Amino acid sequence: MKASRLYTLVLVLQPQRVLLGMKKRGFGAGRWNGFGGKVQEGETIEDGARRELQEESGLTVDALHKVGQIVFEFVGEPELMDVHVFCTDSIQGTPVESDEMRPCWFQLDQIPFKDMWPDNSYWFPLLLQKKKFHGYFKFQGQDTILDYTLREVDTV
Ligand SMILES: Nc1[nH]c(=O)nc2c1ncn2[C@H]1C[C@H](O)[C@@H](COP(=O)(O)OP(=O)(O)OP(=O)(O)O)O1
Ligand code: NA
Ligand code: NA
Repeated sequence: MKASRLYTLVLVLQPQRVLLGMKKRGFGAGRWNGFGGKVQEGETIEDGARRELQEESGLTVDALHKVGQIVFEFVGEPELMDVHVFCTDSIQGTPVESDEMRPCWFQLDQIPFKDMWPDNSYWFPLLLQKKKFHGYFKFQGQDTILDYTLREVDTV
């Protein structure tokens, strides 16, 4: 197969709203996304998710809940992105804007799907229903899905 690199993604989901971060600079600026990044050597995936949430947004949490796993493949990139998806509802601190990311709350009837990664339209709804999932999405560039699979699972 291909090799994969481990990433995290954290959705701060409360009963009526979700916190997302807008990419401010670089390629892909303007898109809203959960918080996360590459897992580092030595840490568990969950601890890496907590670390990235704090580094990116300022927020801390005692614990996260794992809700999904999604593999992303990009045309022209040999390495797969293996993204472990977590959900907070409980959080310490206020979110902080950085030079790279602007955080913003959205009501759950105003989820900004058109300005999110296209895959989020498929798996976000499961997350809102408190379901767990496994997914795979192959992209041409940033906007076009060529193939995907999505399945609800009982155990992630
Ligand atoms: N199709 C997609 N759908 C989605 O919802 N999140 C995606 C995505 N593609 C990438 N991401 C998320 C996964 C992860 O949280 C982040 C990508 O990680 P980054 O490259 O930002 O990692 P790092 O911040 O560790 O990188 P460095 O700045 O080089 O350290 O974007
Ligand atoms: Na990141
Ligand atoms: Na990182």
